[PDB]
Amino acid sequence: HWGYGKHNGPEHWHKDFPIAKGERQSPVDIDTHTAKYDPSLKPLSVSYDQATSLRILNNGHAFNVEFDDSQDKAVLKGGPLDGTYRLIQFHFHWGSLDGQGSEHTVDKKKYAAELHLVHWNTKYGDFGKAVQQPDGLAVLGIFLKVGSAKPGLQKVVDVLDSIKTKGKSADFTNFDPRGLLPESLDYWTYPGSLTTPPLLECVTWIVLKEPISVSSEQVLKFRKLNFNGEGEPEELMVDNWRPAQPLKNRQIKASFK
Ligand SMILES: NS(=O)(=O)c1ccc(O)c(NC(=O)NCc2ccncc2)c1
Ligand SMILES: [Zn+2]
Repeated sequence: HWGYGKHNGPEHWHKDFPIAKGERQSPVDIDTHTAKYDPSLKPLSVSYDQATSLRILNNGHAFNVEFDDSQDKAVLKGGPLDGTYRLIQFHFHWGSLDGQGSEHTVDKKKYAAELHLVHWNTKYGDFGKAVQQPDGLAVLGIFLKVGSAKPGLQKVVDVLDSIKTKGKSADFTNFDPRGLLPESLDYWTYPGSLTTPPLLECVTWIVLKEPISVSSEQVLKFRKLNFNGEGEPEELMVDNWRPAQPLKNRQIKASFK
């Protein structure tokens, strides 16, 4: 099975998931000079006040903080989106070094990590149906650079010792995802895909211009996770990012000029 190693990493995924070579694959490089400012883009509406986190899970590729998505508690609307998308989970991708780790790049620049807040279009009833649809998901992507700590991330960092290995989960209630958001909600947007298998072309990507800063110690704790299950040989969970894919005939739009 697929992963991020030398024999099963991103360049291998197309053998099991042929859509890996598709027409709207993610991530991509965001060339900020070819991005098109679109005055008709609405501001993003992020309504996380009622969010209910439930638990945190090491799935062998990243860790997911999962939310109750059985009601409109934490929703994303506006921006390029029609209708309401519900937060189901967030996770991150990160590097072995501070100089790499993000999936999207900005003018070929790589950030230390990238946060994905995953939301599904409520008109499809649940996440499983939504991923089968071209407008099924909206993923809000936020870059992390290494600098000052992000206090709102610390509760995530502190529980990672409880989920070191693949398949481990821990109760993780009352986490407020608003503490992971940068000041500005200026964004780029383009149609794309999940960045891990099954690589389905179901995502409206919304990538924030402004990164959040996290401390070196915070991202180091990410790197102490393991891809392997307990009692298997230890392989650090680092470099769990897919590289940029061809833009093909897509234009990236910007909400700001
Ligand atoms: N990166 S993303 O484009 O925001 C994204 C958003 C929502 C997703 O459902 C996926 N993809 C998966 O969930 N794949 C199954 C899986 C992945 C990792 N480990 C175990 C199982 C990727
Ligand atoms: Zn992701």
